[PDB]
Amino acid sequence: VLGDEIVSAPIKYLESLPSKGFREAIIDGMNGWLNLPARSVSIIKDVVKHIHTASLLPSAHIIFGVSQTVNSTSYLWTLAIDRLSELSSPKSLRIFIDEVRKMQIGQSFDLHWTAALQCPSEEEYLSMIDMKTGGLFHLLIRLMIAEMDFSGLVSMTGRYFQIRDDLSNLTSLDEGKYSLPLIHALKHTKNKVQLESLLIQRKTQGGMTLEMKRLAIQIMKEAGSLEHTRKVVLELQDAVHRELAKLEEAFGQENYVIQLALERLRI
Amino acid sequence: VLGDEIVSAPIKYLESLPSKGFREAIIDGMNGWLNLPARSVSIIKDVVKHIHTASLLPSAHIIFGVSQTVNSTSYLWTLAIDRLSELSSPKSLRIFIDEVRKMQIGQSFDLHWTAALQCPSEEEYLSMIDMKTGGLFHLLIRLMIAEMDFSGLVSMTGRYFQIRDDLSNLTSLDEGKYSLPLIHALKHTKNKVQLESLLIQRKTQGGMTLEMKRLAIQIMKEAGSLEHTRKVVLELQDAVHRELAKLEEAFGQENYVIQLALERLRI
Amino acid sequence: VLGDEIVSAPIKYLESLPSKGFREAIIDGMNGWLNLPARSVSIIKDVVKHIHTASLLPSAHIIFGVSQTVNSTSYLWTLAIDRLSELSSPKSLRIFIDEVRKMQIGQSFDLHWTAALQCPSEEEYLSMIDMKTGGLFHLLIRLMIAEMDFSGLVSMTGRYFQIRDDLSNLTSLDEGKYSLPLIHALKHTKNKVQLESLLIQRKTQGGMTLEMKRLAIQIMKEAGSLEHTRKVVLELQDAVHRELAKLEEAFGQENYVIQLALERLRI
Amino acid sequence: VLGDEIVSAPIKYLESLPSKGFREAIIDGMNGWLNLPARSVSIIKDVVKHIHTASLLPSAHIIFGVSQTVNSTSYLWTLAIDRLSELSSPKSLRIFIDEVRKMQIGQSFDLHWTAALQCPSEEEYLSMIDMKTGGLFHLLIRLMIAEMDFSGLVSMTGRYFQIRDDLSNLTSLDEGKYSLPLIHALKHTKNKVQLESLLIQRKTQGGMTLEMKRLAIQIMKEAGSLEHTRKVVLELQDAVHRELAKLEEAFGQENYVIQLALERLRI
Amino acid sequence: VLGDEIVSAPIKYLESLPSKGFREAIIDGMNGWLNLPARSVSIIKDVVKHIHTASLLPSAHIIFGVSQTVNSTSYLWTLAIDRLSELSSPKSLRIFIDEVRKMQIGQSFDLHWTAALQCPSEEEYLSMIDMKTGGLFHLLIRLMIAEMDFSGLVSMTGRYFQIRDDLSNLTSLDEGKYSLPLIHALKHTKNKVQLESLLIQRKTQGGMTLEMKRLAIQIMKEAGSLEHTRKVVLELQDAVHRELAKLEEAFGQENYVIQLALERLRI
Amino acid sequence: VLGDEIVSAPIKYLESLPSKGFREAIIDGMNGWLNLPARSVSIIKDVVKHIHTASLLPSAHIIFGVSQTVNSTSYLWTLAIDRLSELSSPKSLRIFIDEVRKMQIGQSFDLHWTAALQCPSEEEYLSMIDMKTGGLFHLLIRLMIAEMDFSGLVSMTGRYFQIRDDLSNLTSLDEGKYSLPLIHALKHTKNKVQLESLLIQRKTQGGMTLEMKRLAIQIMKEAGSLEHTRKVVLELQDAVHRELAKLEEAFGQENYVIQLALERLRI
Repeated sequence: VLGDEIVSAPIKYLESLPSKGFREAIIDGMNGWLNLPARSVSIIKDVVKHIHTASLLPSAHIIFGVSQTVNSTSYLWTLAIDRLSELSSPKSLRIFIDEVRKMQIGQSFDLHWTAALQCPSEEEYLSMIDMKTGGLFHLLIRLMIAEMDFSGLVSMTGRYFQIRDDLSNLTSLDEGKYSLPLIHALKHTKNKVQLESLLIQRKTQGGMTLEMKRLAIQIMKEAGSLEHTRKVVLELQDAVHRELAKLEEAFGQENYVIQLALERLRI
Repeated sequence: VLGDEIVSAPIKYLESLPSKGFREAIIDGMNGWLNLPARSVSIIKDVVKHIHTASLLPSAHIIFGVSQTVNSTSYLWTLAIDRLSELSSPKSLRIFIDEVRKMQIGQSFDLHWTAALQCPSEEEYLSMIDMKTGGLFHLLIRLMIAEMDFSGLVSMTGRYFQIRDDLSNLTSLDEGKYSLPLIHALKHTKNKVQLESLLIQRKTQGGMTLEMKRLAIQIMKEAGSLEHTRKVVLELQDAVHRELAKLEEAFGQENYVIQLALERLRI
Repeated sequence: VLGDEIVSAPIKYLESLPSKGFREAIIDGMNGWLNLPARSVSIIKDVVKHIHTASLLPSAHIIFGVSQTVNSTSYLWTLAIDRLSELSSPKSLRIFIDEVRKMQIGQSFDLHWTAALQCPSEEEYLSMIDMKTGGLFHLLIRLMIAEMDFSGLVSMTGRYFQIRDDLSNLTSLDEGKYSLPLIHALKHTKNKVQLESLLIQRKTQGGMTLEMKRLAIQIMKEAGSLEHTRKVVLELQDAVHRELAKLEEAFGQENYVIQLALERLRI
Repeated sequence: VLGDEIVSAPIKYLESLPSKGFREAIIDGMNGWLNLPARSVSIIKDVVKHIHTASLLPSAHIIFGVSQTVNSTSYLWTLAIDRLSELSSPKSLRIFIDEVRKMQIGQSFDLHWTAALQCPSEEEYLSMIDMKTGGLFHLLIRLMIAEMDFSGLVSMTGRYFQIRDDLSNLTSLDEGKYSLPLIHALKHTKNKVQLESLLIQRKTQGGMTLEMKRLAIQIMKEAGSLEHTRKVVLELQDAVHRELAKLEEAFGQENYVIQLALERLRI
Repeated sequence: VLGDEIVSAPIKYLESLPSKGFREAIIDGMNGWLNLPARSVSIIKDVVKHIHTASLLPSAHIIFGVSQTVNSTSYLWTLAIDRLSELSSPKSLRIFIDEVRKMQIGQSFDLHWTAALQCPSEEEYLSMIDMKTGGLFHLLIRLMIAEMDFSGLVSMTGRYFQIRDDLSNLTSLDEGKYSLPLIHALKHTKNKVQLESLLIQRKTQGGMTLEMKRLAIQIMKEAGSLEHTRKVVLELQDAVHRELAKLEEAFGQENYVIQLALERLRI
Repeated sequence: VLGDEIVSAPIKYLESLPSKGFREAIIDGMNGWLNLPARSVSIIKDVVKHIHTASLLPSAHIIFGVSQTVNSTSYLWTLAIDRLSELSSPKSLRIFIDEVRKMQIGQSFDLHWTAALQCPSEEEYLSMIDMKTGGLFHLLIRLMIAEMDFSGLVSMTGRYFQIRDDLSNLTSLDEGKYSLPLIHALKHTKNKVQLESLLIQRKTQGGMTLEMKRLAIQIMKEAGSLEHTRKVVLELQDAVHRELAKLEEAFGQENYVIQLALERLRI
């Protein structure tokens, strides 16, 4: 008899590291608007956690290797679908599979843009982040509804989260991911050749050094990208706050925890 | 609008390479016993092909990289579950998830034994290969029945296939996988230290050279492992042929294509 | 007293390897049209050889290292300018420097396109090869005249030489240079993602394997690129042959050695 | 139309980094003795800067790669010769080419001594540094005169600058260059085998560690090399100061800026 | 004429680094019980130092390379046997060779356990450390006696020294050696798979990082290994102190320097 | 109880590979001149075999690693001294240790010359090979005599063996060892810089390629080194044959097996 002690080790490792439960907060804040049993909420939380963990997969692949990490990712997919199988709604499978399909397509495009050293436009990047990030958000929304319109709020929340994380990473690069400040700088700078060469050498050497990071940040600063993205974040935050109010006026109630979660992520 | 042309590229590469359709032959030979519509057979074939391809995932990761390969593996899981969702039977999901769980557990143990340089016993290795290989076989069987006892035939077929492949690889090592001849040699040889050191150096250097392969093969030959495994294969072949007859006498019919498929893999 | 025995060793190494004297043939065939002393022809030959050798710089950098190769390249530049200083014409320096500037700009663009993994258009590639290849050719022409119009013949000869070399290399890849068949295939193929991934992995691993080369060649063949480039070569050959006639009818003489050199490079 | 935006990027990168204008100070201090128009002084400054930059070529080859750096070095040579072509004197080309030849020969010997792990004598090292360093200095002198005897002052200044830089680097190794303290230590030490092994291992590993650097510095200190080189620096400083006076008494004027530049480099 | 200045350099390098003369203290404290001439004591000290240095052979192999280190190890063996040849006793050779044989067998087993990633039992590890460490100790004892029973004191002293060093290293891993806390943790922990994977990845990558070291130390702490080994050390210290008394009562004298040496290593 | 199964594995591996028993032939041919018991001859053969094997230590370090190989080398030294301890002569230890000391010094010089990239002279190389090779030969001779003058015959035989092996290796490089043809070429060639650069790049890259080997052999051939070494081999062979006769006339007997062994190594 062989048990699930080896395949579940990376899963039990990355599911114990602390994290800010923004998705957990949204789950705990939306069941107030439409009432659901505690078991359904727990099932939805488990499914969302499994999907996010599988998206993530020191790093777990450093401790456990690559092949074991891939096997554990497949096991995570199986666990998530098994947990989803217990829901009462009969259309949960279609929602799950199509949202996961969208997330996977967005992730593939995000990987390909970085690998091929081709910079996307702002519109293409926004569409990609919409897919990749809001797939989980409106999977959550659809699963909760099945067991008003939420597309605009989901899109604004995903964009706000992503570009706010971009500012938190830069203002406060070594992976080569094309963020919004990098996209803006690559089209509004005089040292375009220098920035392109920096990206090419980062790809070649496998990473960037501290001096290269300082030079790239300086080139970004002289282009004014770090202010344009801050203005974008301010606009997105205002859009999210105004989108939440339109939903609050239709249900005849105010969510005092979703607003608290948003205030915990203020600018 | 972003399409599935990047995520599906690795999938469309290994699904075009030719292969011996032994599983396809079994599918085409078992629906003769119990009749099924062509659409159900096509769906089952697609599901089995997707599961096998995901198990597999020049190598595709050489052409497309590692991250893209993992993302395409997740996409393959989603495609397989979506295709399975069209079946008429209501218990297909449970069969699918538990068989895939067994396959993943077996694969995890197979990876861990090679990584940790610990040789399993013959019985434990046989149990592992039963899980890992026959999971797909009796997933196929259960899916066809849902839309007599088959456990013995599945177990014997999986073992026969695996150790026959081991002989085809050896008699006619660079990955470090523990086969049956290696397990027998490691317990019935005088140059145990030399074989252990060869395995350790293969792990350290990332591969084995031609001279090391010749030395390992000669050590195996001097221990008589290559004849013990041939006797095991002969016994397994006889067991499979005698197990098929017991099923043929209960359905009141003879399968002239499963027998042909087995004859195509004679010794 | 320190001599030039170390700096000149890489120079004396590649100046002894045999080569097809197409440029030497052009020099020996055009001075028939306009007569020059033997000393001027020898000086022009030496200058052209030095420039070509500097453009080139087992490989010499394998035997002598990288830094010594760069120092020897600078020594080649100094030797070429010193040899040019002995010419009677007073405008040789301007011709030399502007033609060398054109060659260097073309080489820089050729390097950058390969490094950045960005495919040029056919017009851009043709302009780049015009600069890079015909810079030496019409440097030769201008120096010989100084001591009719030749721009069309020079451009046609440079393009014919370059794409003929491309066909000779392909029909009869590991460096990543964007040739004409590759440019045509990248815009007229169905397996665009596979070809792009092959190029990316070639850049990442530092080279391509035999199986990858076979796959890329087969992808190019399925797109019909290898026939389009052959048609282009035939058109360029006809253009060169018709361009030579217009020059032959203006000088009132026929060159029986330039035609022989072209016939030595027939298709 | 292809421009010089890629080839000139490494040039425009290192021409903006700050540096101590000792050569600029010498140019601005010697034109006081013999008067020249501002345009000639600017041309000489540009030529000297281009030659020094080409000699140099985070590091620019880290940001831009190796091939682009070599192409930009060739572009620097072309730019320097083009700028020199505007001078009124007719013998500027010969001075330029022979001084550049001397510099290149000295650099070749300096590279070969380090590569071959053969320690030069003190006289050979002094001759090499004379060539390599004073080539630029008396190129500057000859170009300025063309548009008294200066050989002794140039030699003394070059030696003083080089060994002063050696002391500034050591007293206040990872490249393997044979300095004066290393040459003295290798012939006046008891741990000769240890020092030779340290140099060999530095060559093999590609660099030296902090502990190896401390051990080498301690071995040098125990041999008294760091005091012998300081005495040499003091003697060279006195020689330079006494050589400047002999020139000041022949022109009937005192240079109050060359003396200031020397005082900025006091011991 | 070729001298021993290259072969003896690593020997003269590692014999000058300071060390705590515990073995020297034991030698100086045991000749008080049985009187010996100063020449014999010096010879025994030299032999013991040579044996220990050969066991050891920045690291000397970093400065001098690998082959030179092996040749110097052989030279150390020759020097030790030559020094031993001057002793008056006729059975010194047999004692020397059999004790060195025991030391080499213990070292071989210690290397093999780490290389093969197989954890020994506590009893087997204790036997291995007995051989490997106490071989030198009771070689020293036998050599001094030849020129009461000491086996128990030697065994207890060797074990106390080894596990005390283990605590000094851990409490106050990158080589993969199996200590006592690691052995206890690997059999009394819940995260067995994580610890095994950490060891496997340490072997694969050639070393461990700071985060991996912290994780391993925390896993050991949660298992209570660091307290079990401290209790073991306390028991061993008490055993050594009680074993010394039994020897002190038979010779009718008290050693005031061996006791001081033990007090210098209190807990 | 831990046995000698791990430490003796490389010893039992390299002592089973076939070899031409030239030293065995000399032992079997010289005991005819002076009669010795079979046990003494067997002991001497075992000691010589152990010393040669320790000198040697696919390669055994490839199969078993480096640390295990060093431990087995130390075990070989212990085994050789233990076997020598059974001889009846009382001065065997001094002969053994001083001859082994000479061999080790010669090996150290041979390693250092290759590591430091410094070419020895012909006389110094001959002295080094005399030490390193004839140490074993006249250790054998002295051991047999203890249980006429043989220095000249031993020296001539060692030189003949070594240069014959070098000539056979070259005429019929990747390790960097300075042979006699290489030493002669480095002082009698025109492409000295090219050969030195080839050696430096061989050291840097860790080995030489086939084209580099062909180039080096061609440079050697153009220098006439391959004929000078053949003349040296012929002279050494004549010297050995004339030295054997002088010994044959003093013992009043002819050795019909030493002459056979020499004839088996004719030119």
